[PDB]
Amino acid sequence: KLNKDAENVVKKAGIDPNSLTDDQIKALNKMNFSKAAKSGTQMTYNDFQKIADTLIKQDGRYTVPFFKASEIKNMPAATTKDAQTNTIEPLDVWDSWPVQDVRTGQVANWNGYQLVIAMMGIPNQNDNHIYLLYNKYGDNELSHWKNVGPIFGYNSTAVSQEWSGSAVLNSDNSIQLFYTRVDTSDNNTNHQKIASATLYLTDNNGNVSLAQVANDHIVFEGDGYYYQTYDQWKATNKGADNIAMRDAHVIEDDNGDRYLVFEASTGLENYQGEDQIYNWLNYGGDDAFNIKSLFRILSNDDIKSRATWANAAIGILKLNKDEKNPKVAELYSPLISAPMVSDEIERPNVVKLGNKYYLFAATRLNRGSNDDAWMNANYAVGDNVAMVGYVADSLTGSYKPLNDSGVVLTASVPANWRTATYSYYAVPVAGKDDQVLVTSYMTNRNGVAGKGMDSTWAPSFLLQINPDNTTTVLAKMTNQGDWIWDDSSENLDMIGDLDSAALPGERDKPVDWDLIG
Ligand SMILES: [Ca+2]
Ligand SMILES: [Ca+2]
Ligand SMILES: [Ca+2]
Repeated sequence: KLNKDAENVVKKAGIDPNSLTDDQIKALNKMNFSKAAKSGTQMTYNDFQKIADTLIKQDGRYTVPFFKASEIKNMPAATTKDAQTNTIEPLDVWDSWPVQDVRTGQVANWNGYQLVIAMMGIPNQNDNHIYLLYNKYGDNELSHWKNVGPIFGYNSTAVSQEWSGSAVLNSDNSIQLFYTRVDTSDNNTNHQKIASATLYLTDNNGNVSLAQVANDHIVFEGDGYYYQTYDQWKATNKGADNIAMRDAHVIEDDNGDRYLVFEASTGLENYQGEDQIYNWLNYGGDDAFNIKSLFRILSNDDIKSRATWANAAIGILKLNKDEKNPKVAELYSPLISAPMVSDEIERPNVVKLGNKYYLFAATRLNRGSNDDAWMNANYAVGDNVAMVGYVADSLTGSYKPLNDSGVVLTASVPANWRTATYSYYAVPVAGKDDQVLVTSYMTNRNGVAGKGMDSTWAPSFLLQINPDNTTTVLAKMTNQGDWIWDDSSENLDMIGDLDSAALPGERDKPVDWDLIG
């Protein structure tokens, strides 16, 4: 027998109570219909489903543009002396970020150079380290980039790794780097910590060198209430829980505060668990959608499991005033969270446009709980990646999803093609308040697209940011690896179509199942 709340929602859904099984009835009687939202905004089960639906539709407003596949090359600077082996090798290059102006997010001009920090490593090896690259500011040629080498030096190992973050210019023209320090000494686990160091560079006759790395230290690795700690994860992980404490994005607000916006999972404030399946807030559709979703969740062990472990978070904390030796001043509740919905939302990024703050992130939809949604994405397109987006009136204020569901970009080609992309990272555009340039890496790692095909820098493309909290992808593309949009940067030749996006035979190529899930 249904309680009265369960009975209310069943009738509003326009389904007959007698058609419900005993297992279904007892599920509805567990439902918690009155949990007050924690601070911030959730990607709900309905939001996730709409994002995937939009991806399946391949609507030109949100689809990542087709890139002309003939044009795609390995990045010369990704052939470099490897941080671990100490030998010159052609490396995968993936997650990358430019040094930016801490206030505006514009790509910084350091003594006439643009500077990018990048994850690189040998395909099919555990080789995760970051490298500093440079080129003349405004230069548009992939091949003019040069690799200064690994920030943390040669003779490195997989026991201590560097994953992604951000970088800005300090007031004295040194660089403050935020990155992910990963310690794998505890049984090879990816123990992630947000770290920071100051980089001192020098410039001699067209060459930029890394003179010194100072003040390298851990900033934050979770508190337990707002964000999940390594100990918490380890306490309950049997192989189904993600661990995330990474991808820290530094930005300074109008009030002179530096913040980190970062990737994590929620803590005890609103923790993962089987109870989240029974928190009505997490669903976010009408009654009929919500009930159908509950029943689907319960009918599949995988989905139930995923829902039980899902609690991705985009966090924020305020740093203290020391530019070069940052520590946490205040922790806040996540800006965005996805309890029940996804256990992985990465590369959070904030861009200020006018008086608004746009929060973007990359995600692979196959890390969400709704297996039907992401498998349908894979079936329709051959990939499940997206960029999501929100907007707020202040850096810490309430973020509202863009384009209804939060969808911003959707995958347009199969994951194992040369022109597949991930790790979308938007950079503002000089003298434009309604556009950002979307950068990404191209070709998925570890040789999945074929012989000699390394992860490289994608051509970048403009995304228009509209005043009504929507976005529109524009048919404006650059060369590979362009971080700076201007009137010199357009290269319309790079834009492909559904056909030219593919090398010969890729349309009929066998799917890489491990890759797409
Ligand atoms: Ca060294
Ligand atoms: Ca989790
Ligand atoms: Ca450019």
